[PDB]
Amino acid sequence: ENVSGISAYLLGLIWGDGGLYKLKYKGNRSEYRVVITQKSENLIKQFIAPRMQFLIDELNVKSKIQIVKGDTRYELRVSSKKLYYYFANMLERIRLFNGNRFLAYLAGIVDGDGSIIAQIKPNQSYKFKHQLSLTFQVTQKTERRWFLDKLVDEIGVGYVRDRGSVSDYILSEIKPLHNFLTQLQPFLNFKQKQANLVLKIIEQLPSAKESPDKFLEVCTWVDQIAALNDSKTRKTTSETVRAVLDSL
DNA sequence: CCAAACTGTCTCAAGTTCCGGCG
DNA sequence: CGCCGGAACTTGAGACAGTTTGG
Ligand SMILES: [Mg+2]
Ligand SMILES: [Mg+2]
Ligand SMILES: [Mg+2]
Repeated sequence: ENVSGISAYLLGLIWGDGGLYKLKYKGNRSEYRVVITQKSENLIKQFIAPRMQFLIDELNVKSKIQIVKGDTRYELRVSSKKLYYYFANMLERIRLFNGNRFLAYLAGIVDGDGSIIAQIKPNQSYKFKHQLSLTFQVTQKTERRWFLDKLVDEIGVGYVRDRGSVSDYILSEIKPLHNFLTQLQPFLNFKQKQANLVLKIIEQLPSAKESPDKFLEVCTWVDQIAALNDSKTRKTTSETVRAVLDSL
């Protein structure tokens, strides 16, 4: 990892779960912030802080990395006019990011506003009564739909769907999905495990369809992905599938 | 019977801005 | 004026479920 990749990734995370703020305070004071918010403090300390510290050192930025606790999430914050303008201008050079720098950038956007999903959908039309569904998605407020459109243009596959105030970029085609995640995975931090579990499920999907036991095993891996995600409204699990197969 | 698209929803985890203090 | 520490304040998310299409 170098500044080229670290900086691209961070910009992605900043855009996704943070922001760049130029503030004006009373008493003729001011502040410039580079921020990344995240519910988990450990995740920030283990993956983000080290990378930001590295970039800060290489850029000779003297400000300190602050980790502030908020009501609903933790916040990694660097109060630096220099770092602020560095990222704000890079914002305009994204369109020129080459292969690997673009992947680091994307990984940043994914660890922030992305979701790597595995689902078991009940459908009586399938032999084992369920469809094994895999999804890569990026959600963005509808005003930034142009961004999702750009993703379709850059990645090459997938599409965009609007659902009110927000929209999503979606990729579910197994082959392209496997290829895309094989490329993005090394750059991910927060969602690297779910990325690799999705890769494993795809590689075992055909075998999963040839036997009830192998199908349940693979459903086990989807349970694991859901556990790694902020799973709150999940209904069909591997055990639900087992009960159906047993009654058959 | 399956891959992939289409359509809808649940419950937050993000994002944004104001305050007093420092050098 | 710009660098700390905090936290109130206001949203964009994530992560599923359910249903239908077309080879
Ligand atoms: Mg976001
Ligand atoms: Mg986000
Ligand atoms: Mg996030």
